[PDB]
Amino acid sequence: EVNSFSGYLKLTDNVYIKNADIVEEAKKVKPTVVVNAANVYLKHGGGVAGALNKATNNAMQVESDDYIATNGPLKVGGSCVLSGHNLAKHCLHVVGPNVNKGEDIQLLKSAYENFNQHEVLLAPLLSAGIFGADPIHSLRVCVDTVRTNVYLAVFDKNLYDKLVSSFLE
Ligand SMILES: CC(C)[C@H](Nc1ncnc2[nH]c(-c3cnc(N)nc3)cc12)c1ccc2c(c1)S(=O)(=O)CCC2
Repeated sequence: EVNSFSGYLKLTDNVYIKNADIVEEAKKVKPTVVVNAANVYLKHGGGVAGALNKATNNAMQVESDDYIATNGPLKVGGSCVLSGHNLAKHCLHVVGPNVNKGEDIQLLKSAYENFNQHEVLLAPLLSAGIFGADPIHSLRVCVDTVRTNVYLAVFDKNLYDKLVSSFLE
């Protein structure tokens, strides 16, 4: 079965959300596209990106280093399409702004705009966690920006509950 997402709550006609680890979702669903919460040099050193790379047994990091060698770093708000390895057909590496490192929160709209080149995506909540954006604001930017079908996996039940309550106000 293709893109067999299960147990998501539909927020709008094109945005769904689940309390889940994106890595476990990707292994089960094998979506057409999994989004990585990348940085501009595609160094998957921790957090979501480190977890996705570990699930590929470091194949994602080797492929990422070869992309950077030929093409140079991404821009904040930009993306590139690379292999999905065992997690998906493709991985869309998207760079959201890291507010904790002084990057402009307005670039979060540009970051989500990359999703619109793909019909169906499994994605994390961009710029949340240690990137420092307000996660309720990130969900609002996602809902207002993404027009294709996005399945958000948020690996924290406390945050999931706050996000759903924030949406349903
Ligand atoms: C807001 C968080 C709950 C959310 N976390 C997550 N959301 C979804 N699937 C996840 N798997 C893991 C995980 C981590 N480590 C191991 N070993 N396995 C899986 C984390 C996780 C999240 C959302 C976006 C960002 C981050 C974190 S970050 O990594 O701090 C910086 C980049 C942007």
